[PDB]
Amino acid sequence: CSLIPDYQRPEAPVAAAYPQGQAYGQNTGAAAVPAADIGWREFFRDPQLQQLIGVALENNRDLRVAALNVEAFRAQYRIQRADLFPRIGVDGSGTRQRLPGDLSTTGSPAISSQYGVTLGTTAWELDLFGRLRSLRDQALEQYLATEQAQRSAQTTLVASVATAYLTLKADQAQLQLTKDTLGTYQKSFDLTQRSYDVGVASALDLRQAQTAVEGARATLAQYTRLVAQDQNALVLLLGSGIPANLPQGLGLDQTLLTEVPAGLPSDLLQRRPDILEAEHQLMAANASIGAARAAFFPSISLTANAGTMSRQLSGLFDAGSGSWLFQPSINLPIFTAGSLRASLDYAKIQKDINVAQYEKAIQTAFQEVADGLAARGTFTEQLQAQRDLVKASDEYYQLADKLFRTGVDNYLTLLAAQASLFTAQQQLITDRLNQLTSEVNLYKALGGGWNQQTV
Amino acid sequence: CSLIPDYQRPEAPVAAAYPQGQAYGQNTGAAAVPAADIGWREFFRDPQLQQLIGVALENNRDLRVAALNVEAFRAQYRIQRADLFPRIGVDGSGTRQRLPGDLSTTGSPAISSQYGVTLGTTAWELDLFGRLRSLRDQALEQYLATEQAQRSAQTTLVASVATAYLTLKADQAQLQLTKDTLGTYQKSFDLTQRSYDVGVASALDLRQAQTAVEGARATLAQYTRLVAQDQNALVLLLGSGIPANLPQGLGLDQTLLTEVPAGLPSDLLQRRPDILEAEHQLMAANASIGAARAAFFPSISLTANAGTMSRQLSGLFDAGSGSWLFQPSINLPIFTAGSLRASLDYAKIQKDINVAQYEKAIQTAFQEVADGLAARGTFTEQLQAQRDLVKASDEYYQLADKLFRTGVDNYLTLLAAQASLFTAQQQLITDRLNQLTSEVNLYKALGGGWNQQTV
Amino acid sequence: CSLIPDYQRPEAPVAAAYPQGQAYGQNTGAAAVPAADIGWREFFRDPQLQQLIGVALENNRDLRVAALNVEAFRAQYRIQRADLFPRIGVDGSGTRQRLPGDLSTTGSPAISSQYGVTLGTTAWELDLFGRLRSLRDQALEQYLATEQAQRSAQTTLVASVATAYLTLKADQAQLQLTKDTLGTYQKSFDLTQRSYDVGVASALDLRQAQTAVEGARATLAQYTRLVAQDQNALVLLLGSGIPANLPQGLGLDQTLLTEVPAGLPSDLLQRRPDILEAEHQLMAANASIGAARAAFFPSISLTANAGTMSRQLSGLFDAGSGSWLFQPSINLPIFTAGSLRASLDYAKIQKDINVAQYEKAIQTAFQEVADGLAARGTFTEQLQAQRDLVKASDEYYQLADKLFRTGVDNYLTLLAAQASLFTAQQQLITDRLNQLTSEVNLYKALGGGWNQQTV
Ligand SMILES: CCCCCCCCO[C@@H]1O[C@H](CO)[C@@H](O)[C@H](O)[C@H]1O
Ligand SMILES: CCCCCCCCO[C@@H]1O[C@H](CO)[C@@H](O)[C@H](O)[C@H]1O
Ligand SMILES: CCCCCCCCO[C@@H]1O[C@H](CO)[C@@H](O)[C@H](O)[C@H]1O
Ligand SMILES: CCCCCCCCO[C@@H]1O[C@H](CO)[C@@H](O)[C@H](O)[C@H]1O
Ligand SMILES: CCCCCCCCO[C@@H]1O[C@H](CO)[C@@H](O)[C@H](O)[C@H]1O
Ligand SMILES: CCCCCCCCO[C@@H]1O[C@H](CO)[C@@H](O)[C@H](O)[C@H]1O
Ligand SMILES: CCCCCCCCO[C@@H]1O[C@H](CO)[C@@H](O)[C@H](O)[C@H]1O
Ligand SMILES: CCCCCCCCO[C@@H]1O[C@H](CO)[C@@H](O)[C@H](O)[C@H]1O
Ligand SMILES: CCCCCCCCO[C@@H]1O[C@H](CO)[C@@H](O)[C@H](O)[C@H]1O
Ligand SMILES: CCCCCCCCO[C@@H]1O[C@H](CO)[C@@H](O)[C@H](O)[C@H]1O
Ligand SMILES: CCCCCCCCO[C@@H]1O[C@H](CO)[C@@H](O)[C@H](O)[C@H]1O
Ligand SMILES: CCCCCCCCO[C@@H]1O[C@H](CO)[C@@H](O)[C@H](O)[C@H]1O
Ligand SMILES: CCCCCCCCO[C@@H]1O[C@H](CO)[C@@H](O)[C@H](O)[C@H]1O
Ligand SMILES: CCCCCCCCO[C@@H]1O[C@H](CO)[C@@H](O)[C@H](O)[C@H]1O
Ligand SMILES: CCCCCCCCO[C@@H]1O[C@H](CO)[C@@H](O)[C@H](O)[C@H]1O
Ligand SMILES: CCCCCCCCO[C@@H]1O[C@H](CO)[C@@H](O)[C@H](O)[C@H]1O
Ligand SMILES: CCCCCCCCO[C@@H]1O[C@H](CO)[C@@H](O)[C@H](O)[C@H]1O
Ligand SMILES: CCCCCCCCO[C@@H]1O[C@H](CO)[C@@H](O)[C@H](O)[C@H]1O
Ligand SMILES: CCCCCCCCO[C@@H]1O[C@H](CO)[C@@H](O)[C@H](O)[C@H]1O
Ligand SMILES: CCCCCCCCO[C@@H]1O[C@H](CO)[C@@H](O)[C@H](O)[C@H]1O
Ligand SMILES: CCCCCCCCO[C@@H]1O[C@H](CO)[C@@H](O)[C@H](O)[C@H]1O
Ligand SMILES: CCCCCCCCO[C@@H]1O[C@H](CO)[C@@H](O)[C@H](O)[C@H]1O
Ligand SMILES: CCCCCCCCO[C@@H]1O[C@H](CO)[C@@H](O)[C@H](O)[C@H]1O
Ligand SMILES: CCCCCCCCO[C@@H]1O[C@H](CO)[C@@H](O)[C@H](O)[C@H]1O
Ligand SMILES: *C(=O)CCCCCCCCCCCCCCC
Ligand SMILES: *C(=O)CCCCCCCCCCCCCCC
Ligand SMILES: *C(=O)CCCCCCCCCCCCCCC
Repeated sequence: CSLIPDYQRPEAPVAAAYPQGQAYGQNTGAAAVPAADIGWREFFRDPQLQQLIGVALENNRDLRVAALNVEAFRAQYRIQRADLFPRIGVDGSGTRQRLPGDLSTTGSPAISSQYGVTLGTTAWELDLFGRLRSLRDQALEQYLATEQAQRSAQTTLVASVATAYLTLKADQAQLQLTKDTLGTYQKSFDLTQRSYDVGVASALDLRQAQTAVEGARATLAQYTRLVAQDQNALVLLLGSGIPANLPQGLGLDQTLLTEVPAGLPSDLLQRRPDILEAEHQLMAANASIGAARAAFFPSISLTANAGTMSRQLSGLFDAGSGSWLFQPSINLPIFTAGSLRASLDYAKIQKDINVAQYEKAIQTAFQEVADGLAARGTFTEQLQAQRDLVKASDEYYQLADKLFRTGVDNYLTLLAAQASLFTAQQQLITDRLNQLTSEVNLYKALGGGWNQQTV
Repeated sequence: CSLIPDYQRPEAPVAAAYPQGQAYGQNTGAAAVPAADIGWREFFRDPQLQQLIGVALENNRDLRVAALNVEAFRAQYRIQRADLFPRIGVDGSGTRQRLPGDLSTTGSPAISSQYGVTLGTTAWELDLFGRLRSLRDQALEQYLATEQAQRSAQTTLVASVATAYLTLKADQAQLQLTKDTLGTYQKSFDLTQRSYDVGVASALDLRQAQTAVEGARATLAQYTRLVAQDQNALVLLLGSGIPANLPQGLGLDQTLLTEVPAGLPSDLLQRRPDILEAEHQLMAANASIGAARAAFFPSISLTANAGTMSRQLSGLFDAGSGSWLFQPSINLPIFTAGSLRASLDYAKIQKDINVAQYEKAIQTAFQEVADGLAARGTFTEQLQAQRDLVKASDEYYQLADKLFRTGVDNYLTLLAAQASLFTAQQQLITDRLNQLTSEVNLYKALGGGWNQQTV
Repeated sequence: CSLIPDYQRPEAPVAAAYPQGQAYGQNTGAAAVPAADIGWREFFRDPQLQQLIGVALENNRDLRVAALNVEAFRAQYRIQRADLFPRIGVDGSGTRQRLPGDLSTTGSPAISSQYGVTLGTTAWELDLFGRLRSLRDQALEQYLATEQAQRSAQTTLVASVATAYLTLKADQAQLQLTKDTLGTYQKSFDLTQRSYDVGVASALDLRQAQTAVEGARATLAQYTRLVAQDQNALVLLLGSGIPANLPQGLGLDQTLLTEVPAGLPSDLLQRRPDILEAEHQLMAANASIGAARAAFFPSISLTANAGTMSRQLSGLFDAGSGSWLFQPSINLPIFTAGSLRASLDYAKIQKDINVAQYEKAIQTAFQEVADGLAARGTFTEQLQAQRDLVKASDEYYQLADKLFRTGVDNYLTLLAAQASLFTAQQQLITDRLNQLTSEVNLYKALGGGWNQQTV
């Protein structure tokens, strides 16, 4: 029989609904198709990104280690499941000993000999009180936990590839913007040099143009480096080189992601892989309490073989030399100086530790999803404000330029307007990147992209 | 007897006093009430923060795992302490075997049978040279180490909750400042629109006001997000929701912390929990050398039972069927092909590793405390300078505004002054946050807040 | 015999050459003296840095733990290598038991006794199918892996000490620059106060000078703190205090590093320590497959002693009381309910996991080296651009100042020029630091500085 305690899922120590406030929209509530069911093929619209995610799914080495781990823990479960059954082997044994007279059978010193070849089992533990089965069930729960760990690793890898691709694309946009602004500054500096060679443009205007040109050159080199390093990061995350015939990707100003629902927090318990990993770890910890308990009950062992035995090696397998052995044992502990009780306390404390860690997994998932929702409820406003700021700075630069052709202004206000426009556009690229990254992380936290197509 | 080497605490490989220089004040020297004795109820003046720290102390799941760990290592010590005593059980044994004629007692093939029920101990190791006791003492030292680990986890959690609360408060202040500055910019933009509709204000002034308004709007959205995310972070660190009836908190411009003393570096050895954890780990490593050594001396074992035995099952417990067994053993190793010596080398290298790790713990604590002191000796000057900068920028903005009502200046100098004032105030909030965080981390490094009230 | 599979190094899952693009120079190809052979005494020209690296090599505690680890894994290999040979000990045994009549030799209840002192081995496993040798070879491969781990730790420590020294030096330069700019601002503010007391300088100019002075004061305090904290970081990385009589160091504007070659990616396989660590881990995983396999073949055991035995304690060691025992065993498993097969699957999956982790080590090294090359191919351009920007801002400030002595400009353009110059110089210091750090990390990734002199 089995001494495992009944397993009861701990209550989620999180609020019943995601936090509401100035940064949060209205709670959508229960979703018909939850985020974890929305495949990454549908969440990510960019087909090049989809083919890259597929390349990573099939070539990233960390995900490969995760899948191998599932296989190893399945082996371990299988090793524990086998230990229930008697191990049956062939045993060849010989014994040849000299013995002094007071211990020999003859009364004088003697050389005795004995030989046997038997088929049987030694010290087989008859799982009467479920110790071995408890250990099997803990192995099984740790294996299910490893499976959930693989699914979590995949969601992590998907989000990592998306973020690497988006970061490379954003830095490529920054590089292009810097190229355009450097070309503008270089044209302006050459015109100002020609106007200074004729005594019209002052040295002040020329030096300010030169500062603008050098600053743009330095930022150009910086973003050139960042673009190459983002390529390297993406190649590492893919586990393979970038394919040559990739489909056409979408630019940052397109709709790149599907707006995934928030759902209820409780959905996480059933749909977020690392929470299910935590829960299977807890169910294993619980399973091991059965073993700790079974130790106090009687242990039943059996040693049994059948085969041939003889005093002479020449008499083996020979008619009239058959032998067999049946040897049962029971052991009931009485006194261990508190050992068995301390072992059971250990088992119980382990269950408690796993309870705390499952609860902490739930709280961490809640915090990550609430942070994603606070980012969803504010990046739209911040991006509208940043688009309006880019527009207003462009209007101001165009007005200063239309005033410049009629003189009036000096060659400082125009450079200031251009610098502010460049900074505003860099910040707009960065903000778009941050909004896309927050949305990807929210998809991951809700249940991620374990599915390729939507279930 | 016991072969554990004498334990001698390694010398602290740090300077005798904290580093002195331009960033450090004068060394206060030995403190009457050291930082580790100052309770977190006294260190933190904000009563809302105190109630939040209490909520975290009773609901954070990592601290719960730490406390459970102390209990598990205590179980393990108890399991090792029991192994000294003989395990006494009841043993039921049966043996029924067929044997060929040349091996049977009758000279022809025979079925013999034997049964016994005894009370006794099997293979009990008489701890003569202290092997088992060495292992017990290593278990005990690892348990004391786990206790110190819990205390370190609590200090870490206290500092983390303080820093989360201060970060939420600072970002709320940034949000309020941004609201005020956005309202000012919006009033100014509406007045400039009305002045432009009558041909008085130029399009340049209007576009610059619009850029200011959009920038403030974007920063407003950003800080709105940060405030919500800081709330989420704090809720995760509490392990529970924020309580509704919290006392009134103190604002950032108040005195939030007590200035804790620096003390001597040596104080750390006796008062910083992770150093004591390291030292108990080392004392355990040392304890295990006793076991490694005891292996070379004789091992003494005893098997002893008393009970009933009989050739027939029907003859058990029956008068004249009593039996008893006394079976001692000594084993002295002679040749192991260097095994035992390599085992002892392993034990000794482990002691050495723990020595290095205790020393590294001391050096790390010294570096953290010296960094806290370098922050204490400079944040005051930086905060004075930043207050003076905010004041000077406010004077400049007020003078530009008092000049604006009489025309003279354009609608660009005023916006520049307002932008500089806003940036200076943001930096002042950030600097106050950094000073408070550095002070909290210094309290943690010195010995933290294991005590609630001052001892 | 041995059932270990043949070991075949996995193909490098990286491109045949480092990535080429706008941020990368032309591939130098195979180097005559590869980076891993260039000693850190030659790579780092600053002799003070060399003496500091030596101090860290001999006093850093993490590197000490790494070296101790090599010694511990060597002990473990030695413990496994010994297990091949029979453990020979002296065995003292006694047995005194009462037995009921139906089981005694006399037919009535009897007390029998037996004593022996023998020299021999018990249950010695004759490594016929290489199980023990397989475990030895896995121990040996894990030891070689630990050796490579030490070398990687040293390269890491060297790069960490270089980066700590360069960061301290850069922040000291920032502190000196801030001191100079604060002195300039203070002189200018005092002159403006004297010019305002006579009604010449406006309050606007005075307030703007005061803002500049306070900003410089705050930045001064910040960099003062950073310098002290960098000192603390360096002291922690050294494991010892800074020596007093250090040689003269080189300034940031000097040539501090030797430009190390890139070489081929394949060079990493043979020259980067953590890849060789990964490979030895894989060779160990492979080695353990031999043990998993050997389990299925017959196990051969021997128990053999020679000594004295007697029915009376007084008859030991006595002429005619010699005895000896020769007891061989063979065990061939037949049925284990899939256990042995699951054990072999486990071994094989472990080999596969180590394959994936070695491949991932190769890909990570490639990405780190490609990032170092993308930094090498762009920091030169960015630093030229930043020097030109500092020069142009200095020209602009000098022209504005030469115009100021003849009045014309107000006391705002000069402060703006000074602020831009200060920011440009800070960014130039930061860029030089980043270029030096990237070059150090590239040296580490290529093979680091395991050698002191060049091999
Ligand atoms: C003589 C051998 C009998 C050994 C007892 C076997 C105990 C069987 O145990 C059963 O095995 C199944 C899979 O193995 C599982 O489905 C059951 O849950 C499990 O209880
Ligand atoms: C025919 C042998 C019966 C074995 C005793 C009970 C073992 C229970 O074990 C079950 O035995 C089944 C076959 O009997 C197998 O198909 C199952 O895999 C196994 O779980
Ligand atoms: C007649 C009494 C028979 C005793 C046989 C079983 C004794 C079990 O002992 C009990 O086992 C429990 C585990 O489930 C533990 O919780 C208890 O602490 C332990 O006392
Ligand atoms: C591993 C199984 C070992 C037990 C196999 C023995 C099967 C039954 O044992 C039989 O019992 C009879 C009388 O009791 C004898 O006459 C037979 O010789 C004997 O084989
Ligand atoms: C020449 C090398 C071969 C060595 C033979 C080893 C086998 C030893 O032979 C032994 O000798 C005994 C006599 O004392 C015989 O009675 C035994 O039957 C036999 O086991
Ligand atoms: C290494 C394992 C091989 C198995 C041994 C073959 C089985 C031996 O076979 C036996 O040999 C005896 C002669 O000694 C004969 O008396 C038996 O009839 C015969 O069955
Ligand atoms: C046959 C089993 C014997 C059980 C022996 C003692 C069981 C618990 O031990 C108790 O703990 C006390 C601690 O002071 C000891 O003094 C006593 O042995 C006993 O009262
Ligand atoms: C066979 C009896 C030998 C002497 C009995 C020693 C019993 C030791 O006493 C043990 O002390 C522990 C606390 O220290 C308790 O937890 C154990 O229950 C108790 O049995
Ligand atoms: C017959 C059982 C005797 C076993 C030897 C017991 C060894 C006792 O050992 C003692 O036990 C105490 C707590 O357990 C400790 O206070 C002592 O430091 C320890 O030496
Ligand atoms: C009464 C049994 C004596 C046991 C032999 C020495 C065991 C020493 O052990 C001690 O025994 C004490 C009771 O004697 C217990 O109170 C202690 O917990 C225990 O440490
Ligand atoms: C007459 C000689 C008696 C030998 C019995 C003990 C032999 C101990 O042997 C010694 O034990 C020490 C551990 O303390 C080790 O340091 C030594 O290397 C080992 O040789
Ligand atoms: C676990 C303890 C087992 C030993 C208990 C036996 C107690 C003493 O043993 C006694 O010795 C006497 C002569 O030597 C005999 O007359 C007694 O029958 C016998 O019980
Ligand atoms: C009908 C199902 C019950 C099976 C009974 C199993 C007990 C076997 O009974 C055995 O048989 C022997 C004869 O060879 C007896 O002499 C033994 O006393 C007995 O152990
Ligand atoms: C399962 C454990 C139960 C313990 C068995 C009860 C003890 C048996 O009791 C014994 O039974 C004998 C008859 O066979 C009698 O001769 C003995 O007098 C009686 O004490
Ligand atoms: C009874 C114990 C026997 C001890 C056997 C050898 C002890 C150490 O072994 C030594 O190492 C040498 C290595 O070349 C071997 O040649 C020799 O066996 C021996 O000199
Ligand atoms: C019983 C003797 C069997 C042959 C003796 C083999 C002894 C192996 O020699 C061993 O080699 C090691 C170095 O390799 C040494 O560290 C060991 O001390 C030495 O004993
Ligand atoms: C009687 C003792 C014999 C035990 C078998 C020893 C197996 C020897 O094994 C050999 O030992 C050497 C170092 O130990 C290695 O160089 C060899 O690779 C290894 O195969
Ligand atoms: C002289 C004892 C021979 C031991 C049997 C083969 C053991 C092989 O082992 C080798 O033995 C050599 C000495 O013989 C040692 O020098 C080597 O260290 C050892 O690897
Ligand atoms: C006459 C048949 C002799 C069987 C003795 C060895 C049986 C080995 O068995 C085989 O060992 C291999 C390991 O190398 C495994 O891959 C196989 O799965 C296993 O079946
Ligand atoms: C650990 C080694 C134990 C075996 C040592 C015994 C050496 C050889 O054994 C010899 O065999 C002869 C006949 O076979 C007898 O006359 C001798 O008395 C006996 O010593
Ligand atoms: C006075 C304290 C010393 C106790 C002596 C313990 C040794 C017990 O002495 C035993 O008694 C037997 C008689 O039954 C003798 O025949 C045995 O030779 C002897 O082992
Ligand atoms: C504790 C180990 C000490 C070893 C015991 C010394 C060896 C004993 O020596 C033996 O003593 C016998 C008397 O009993 C004599 O007959 C033997 O001649 C003598 O060799
Ligand atoms: C002497 C070794 C006995 C081998 C026993 C069975 C070996 C594999 O077991 C098989 O698996 C099936 C699962 O349904 C079981 O029904 C059967 O026992 C068997 O066909
Ligand atoms: C001695 C035979 C007792 C009954 C045989 C039970 C065999 C259990 O069957 C086992 O089931 C596993 C799948 O579940 C397979 O992987 C094993 O190969 C198979 O042997
Ligand atoms: C689940 O609750 C378990 C039920 C109780 C079973 C008790 C144990 C009986 C089996 C013992 C048979 C072993 C024979 C040994 C002969 C000396
Ligand atoms: C501490 O220094 C230990 C002191 C030395 C004690 C030596 C061992 C004596 C005990 C042996 C008794 C076992 C009897 C076995 C009978 C064959
Ligand atoms: C490598 O391929 C192994 C070769 C095959 C050797 C087979 C095993 C023979 C040794 C057995 C000797 C033990 C004697 C036991 C007596 C009953």
